[PDB]
Amino acid sequence: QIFNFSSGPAMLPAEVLKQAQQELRDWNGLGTSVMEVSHRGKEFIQVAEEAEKDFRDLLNVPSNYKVLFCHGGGRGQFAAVPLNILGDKTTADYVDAGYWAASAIKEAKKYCTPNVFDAKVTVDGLRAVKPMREWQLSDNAAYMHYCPNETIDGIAIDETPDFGADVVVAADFSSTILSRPIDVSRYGVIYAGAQKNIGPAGLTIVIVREDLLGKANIACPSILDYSILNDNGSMFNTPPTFAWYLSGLVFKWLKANGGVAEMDKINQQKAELLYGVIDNSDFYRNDVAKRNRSRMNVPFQLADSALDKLFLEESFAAGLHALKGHRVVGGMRASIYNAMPLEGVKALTDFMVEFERRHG
Amino acid sequence: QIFNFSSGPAMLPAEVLKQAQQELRDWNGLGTSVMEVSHRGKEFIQVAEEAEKDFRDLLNVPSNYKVLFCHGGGRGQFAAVPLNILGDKTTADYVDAGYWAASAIKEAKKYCTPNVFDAKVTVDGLRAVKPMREWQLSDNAAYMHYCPNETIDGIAIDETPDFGADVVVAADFSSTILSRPIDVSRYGVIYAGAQKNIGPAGLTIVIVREDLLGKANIACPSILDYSILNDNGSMFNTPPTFAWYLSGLVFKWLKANGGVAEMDKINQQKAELLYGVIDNSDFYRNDVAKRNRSRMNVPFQLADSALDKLFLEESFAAGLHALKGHRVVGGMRASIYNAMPLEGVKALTDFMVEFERRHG
Ligand SMILES: Cc1ncc(COP(=O)(O)O)c(CN[C@@](C)(CCC(=O)O)C(=O)O)c1O
Repeated sequence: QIFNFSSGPAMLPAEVLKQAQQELRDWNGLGTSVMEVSHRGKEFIQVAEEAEKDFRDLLNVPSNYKVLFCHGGGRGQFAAVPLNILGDKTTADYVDAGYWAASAIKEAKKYCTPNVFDAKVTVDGLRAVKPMREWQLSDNAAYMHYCPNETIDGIAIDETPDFGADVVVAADFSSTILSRPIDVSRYGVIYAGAQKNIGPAGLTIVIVREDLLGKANIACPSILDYSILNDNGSMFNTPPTFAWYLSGLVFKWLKANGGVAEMDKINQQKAELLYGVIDNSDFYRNDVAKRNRSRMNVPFQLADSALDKLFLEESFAAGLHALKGHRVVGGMRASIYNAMPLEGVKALTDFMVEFERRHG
Repeated sequence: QIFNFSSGPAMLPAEVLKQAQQELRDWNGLGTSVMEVSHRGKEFIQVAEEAEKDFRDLLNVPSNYKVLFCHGGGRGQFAAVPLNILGDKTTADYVDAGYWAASAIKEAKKYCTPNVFDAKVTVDGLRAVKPMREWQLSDNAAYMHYCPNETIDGIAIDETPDFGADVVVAADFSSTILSRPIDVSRYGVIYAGAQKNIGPAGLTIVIVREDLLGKANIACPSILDYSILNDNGSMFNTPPTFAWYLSGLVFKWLKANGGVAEMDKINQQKAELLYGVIDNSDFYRNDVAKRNRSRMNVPFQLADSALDKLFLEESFAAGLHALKGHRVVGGMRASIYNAMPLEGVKALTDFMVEFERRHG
């Protein structure tokens, strides 16, 4: 078997893919593909609603939150948030503690003067993040934005926000959503591209608190306008029908396997197994504090970088794909999302030990 | 067999879909799906480049035009064009002659004060469009916008633009591109959502003349910024990888079948067959002038609208799906894109005659 450690687009559940394949040309006895069906037809509309319903059950999303499905991916959202919830304030709080947290800030500059807070710190030579109670927010700010899971850095902030009514929290859960249960009520906006932990590329999920709607800037393209999307049930224009369909299958696969509570347990074992191998070895090394170690994305450097190529050739031949670290960082990176079975994180750890043994 | 006359998402070539199905879980002997592979990997990048190359060969797109692949669909473009090529001007020419031509104007209002030209005219009781030589353009206008093929109205403007080298033409080819050969050099911008005549929903193709780049409004979200997309090879952020892949298969299917010249030849005999049945019958009727009849979308009303329901039940049982007209116009509508074979069109005309001979 092959185990894909790509970070996005990512590996999808084998069952989900085995089904999509089978009914690719004859979905629902219709004799056509879901891709060929009109988005307005009752057949698809049922898929779309069921999709949202399952999603709400999974995260316990309360009635006062709208769940939208749009184009653009995560970066489209770096623009959408400012365009939608900035209202008429001229600033917003942005917490930088990683590559993605920073990218969001760069886009935000187009629409306002963002107050940046550098939450990055180094403790015991290990990369960590300042606790929320130490974050500097401003008074005038329309909202505060931050990223709970840096895909490149392997940094995670699991702390639950506790700023109080006055503050609106916007977060980028692209690479962590559905990995652990979260209290949605603490947030104002939660967005996430599907290509990492949900489904395929092309679709993006957004969770907005209803009272935040109706403030959109006139300049906001209608396809990004939260109010427009909500009023049309995420069907203002033709949506990524196939992507929405697969997401639906994934959501079902999740409920079928115990929901996010069970996923959280499994994700915990997978992370511990891997991080256990890295810490106990001299050959491999991760430089992130225990308190901030992501369970989704795990970057690691080799003691001898001259072996990087050989590690990649041998890991690939062993059926372990996409282990190369991000471009701007080098090293290695194993992304172990919900779809990645513990059995797979084991195959990787088995290989890593065997490599260290005969090359280390 | 089943013949899907949906107007978007539309029917895809049977070969293209068979293939996509076969290698759904093991694409390129990789043992993974194209959906699970990263867009930064060499495997996909080769698909993406090959995709663009085939597309350029098909339409003979000269070196001074960039070909972009983005999110948002056609309605994302109603915003993108104004945001990108409006430059430092405050007004643009917009030619209304249909639902889509009008929708574009509606979005444009967000970014400027558009000069609208009503090209709609009724000749002999038949709906027609004023010839381009009679179109009123303004002096200060940053560009002129129009839609050569109204999907809902069944109106088509095949006339080749010939205004001043000073005039910049932007067009919405969503439902007609690749149906007949066109002289790209006449246009400044050509955009089109893939769900109609190319591939699946989620992807959008744009053809921009290079000298038009670098004018983008600061407010334009980066994912829509033509310059940003060009600089990153349409890979600024994760793109709709599966959609891009299918489009590639379609482009190959086209070259394999004779290119746009052969398609034009077949599309002509599909249109003539159908319009021949409608004109020669008293039961069915299309009210569009021969000079403006779309060969892609063919709307038709029944003489007795009380039979609409029965026409739909019987046509569906006969394996002819999605024949219902649009909500706004009512009636019926057969969309016969490139993927729709002549055998499929004949099957429809055979049915229409039979139905008449039994209820008319
Ligand atoms: C000619 C044309 N331009 C733009 C669009 C909008 O496409 P997206 O919704 O942004 O992908 C379309 C769409 N035509 C549809 C599919 C509209 C259906 C609907 O009610 O939304 C059609 O069936 O005509 C164009 O045709």
